[PDB]
Amino acid sequence: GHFTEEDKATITSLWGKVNVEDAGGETLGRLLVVYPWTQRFFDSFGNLSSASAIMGNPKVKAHGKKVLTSLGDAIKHLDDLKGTFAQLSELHCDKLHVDPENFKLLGNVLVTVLAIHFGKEFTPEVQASWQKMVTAVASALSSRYH
Amino acid sequence: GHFTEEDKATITSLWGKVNVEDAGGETLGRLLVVYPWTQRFFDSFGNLSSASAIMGNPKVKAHGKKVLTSLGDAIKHLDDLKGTFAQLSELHCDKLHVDPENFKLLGNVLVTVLAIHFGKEFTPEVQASWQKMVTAVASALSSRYH
Amino acid sequence: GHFTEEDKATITSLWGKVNVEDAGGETLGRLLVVYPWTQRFFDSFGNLSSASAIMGNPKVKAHGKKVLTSLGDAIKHLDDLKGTFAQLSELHCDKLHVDPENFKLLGNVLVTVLAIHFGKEFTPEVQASWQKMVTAVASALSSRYH
Amino acid sequence: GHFTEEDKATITSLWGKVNVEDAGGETLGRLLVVYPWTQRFFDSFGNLSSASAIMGNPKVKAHGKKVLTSLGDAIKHLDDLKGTFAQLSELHCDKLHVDPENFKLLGNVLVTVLAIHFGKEFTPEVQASWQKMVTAVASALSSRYH
Ligand code: HEM
Ligand code: HEM
Ligand code: HEM
Ligand code: HEM
Repeated sequence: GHFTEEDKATITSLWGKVNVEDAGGETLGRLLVVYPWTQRFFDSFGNLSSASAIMGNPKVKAHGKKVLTSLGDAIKHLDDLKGTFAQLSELHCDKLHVDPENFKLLGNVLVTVLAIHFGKEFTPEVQASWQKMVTAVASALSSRYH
Repeated sequence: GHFTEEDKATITSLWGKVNVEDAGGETLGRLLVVYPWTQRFFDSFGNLSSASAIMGNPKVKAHGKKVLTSLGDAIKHLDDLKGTFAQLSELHCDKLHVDPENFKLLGNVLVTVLAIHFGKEFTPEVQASWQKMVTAVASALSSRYH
Repeated sequence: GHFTEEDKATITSLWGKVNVEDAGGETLGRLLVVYPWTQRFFDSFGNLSSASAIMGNPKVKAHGKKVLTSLGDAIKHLDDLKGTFAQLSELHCDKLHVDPENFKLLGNVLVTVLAIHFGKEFTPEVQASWQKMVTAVASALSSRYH
Repeated sequence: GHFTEEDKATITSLWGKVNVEDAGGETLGRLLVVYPWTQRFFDSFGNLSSASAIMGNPKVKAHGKKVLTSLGDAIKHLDDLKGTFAQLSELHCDKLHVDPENFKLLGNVLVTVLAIHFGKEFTPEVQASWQKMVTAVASALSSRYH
């Protein structure tokens, strides 16, 4: 994989306008709603029986913040996401046995959330940069399976 | 598959507020930009070597209009997408040999387009209804292969 | 989708020569070995931390037998897999929350198992018929999600 | 990604028993038969209108030999497939616009061909090594898209 300098600039610049305290819960909650089978990885998170329960669940919001904060840190290591995600790959793959295909689904949900928060600013070219970003994150997190 | 009455209400309701003519060109254009290999099916449209050339291209816009018009008409037949798309499944599969994965990618870009236009109105539930929709469209379009 | 008379003849004909009891344990066992994350749905079967422990495990063998038996019975209803698998789609989707991608992975392993057992008899055409079959099984099993 | 030494030994040892002059055409022909839309990338190859035409087509056989000879060379660089496939990624991605998902399908077809040629020798553990191998090859060939 390879990020162009324009990919870097776009990822870094859009991410600087993202409010992680909102986006985190919105992204994980949306994943749990839209692709419900992913809820089986979060039985300890309490009520996930309805969309309103999921989007208002305080554990979902707290954990989505963690997710996006790790992504925010990863954006400072665009040219070595594999090394940067190595310990999270061991966690998700050797420990939790998360299906690699779900890392792609979360990427799709993040892209949706960015489209919602930025509207027209999320141009085709910007979406392409971020589609490359979430695909590279999925590849880096599933590395222990590969 | 099966659409719920709530899925139908959401799909019909949001689609009535879509500008098919612009949304179609935006959806096809984004597909070509975000998943570049799809450009190989549209060599006759012209130079598609950049986002600006793709999004400014009149044939992309005119064809996107056809695509979303057809999708719109399918929304009158949500319990029978397979039958309603039978002729277009023969065209895409037996004559154009479009990879079935590409029907899913176009569906994913439409969902991004709807998220951009509708913003916070595209709640997790609404996205779930549309994810189901674009999944069912891709199944109906690839029926000839299955 | 649609099975051809040649698809039906091939599927029924080869399946009559399958040893469901051994093939089922081999198919489930391989799924668990080749796509390790699937082990998380079968924690109650015991230690699945190696291929030898998985392939020697009596519960894997006994459950694989159920899976292929059910598949075998579905082969009596090739024009109506959705209806024939309705109850198992509710079980897998609404209760067990099995990711839809996993139904496709089990289908891919069954095709490998059939290739191992039948060798040159599993010609490209025969594989095509079975690929269609295991694709249609996965669609019917994930119907509750779509 | 990471190959274990056991993965290396298995990949190298099985590959040494493979007859590329047969396997090459059998693998590409099978891909063209089982996933027919891939035939659109080979219009110059002549008759691909039937399974017998495809499996007997001399261009398909000649090109499948090239494919597996490149893979055979790649097996001598297991720990750097990305660098080893860089020029083929530029060819397949920037030039030919092959869908990354097809590189996974060819991997699935190769695994089928190995299962056919080796039968029981293709144990679950050996399949797992080779599933990792064809997945890493798909990732290395699609690198220019990523
Ligand atoms: C692909 C983007 C993802 C990233 C950046 C990410 C990041 C993280 C991080 C930072 C943690 C916390 C580690 C710690 O605090 O030490 C974590 C925990 C976890 N992740 Fe992810 N994750 C991702 C996707 C997923 C997906 C797709 C799933 C499954 C649906 C998943 C399931 C979990 C689970 C079950 C935990 C542990 C939760 C608990 O504490 O019970 N993650 N993830
Ligand atoms: C939402 C799913 C899609 C729908 C509803 C759709 C619909 C249509 C329609 C109505 C036509 C026009 C046929 C006529 O003019 O008579 C068409 C043509 C075509 N479609 Fe699609 N399509 C879809 C997805 C795709 C995908 C994913 C691809 C490939 C990436 C594709 C490639 C093509 C090509 C190559 C043509 C012929 C264009 C030409 O000749 O200029 N379509 N499609
Ligand atoms: C060829 C597709 C499949 C078929 C025909 C199938 C069939 C079945 C059947 C007949 C049962 C038994 C229900 C009963 O005992 O009443 C079952 C249980 C189950 N299936 Fe599947 N299954 C398939 C794919 C999967 C996949 C892909 C997974 C997850 C990777 C899965 C996970 C499970 C689990 C967790 C159970 C419950 C086992 C327990 O309680 O011990 N199945 N399946
Ligand atoms: C993933 C495993 C693959 C490998 C190892 C591979 C390898 C190669 C190699 C070595 C060449 C010849 C380059 C030369 O001689 O200089 C080539 C050509 C090509 N490949 Fe692949 N390939 C792979 C998959 C694919 C797939 C999935 C497709 C599309 C269905 C594809 C389509 C082609 C085409 C169209 C050509 C040019 C053929 C001609 O000369 O017209 N390849 N590939």
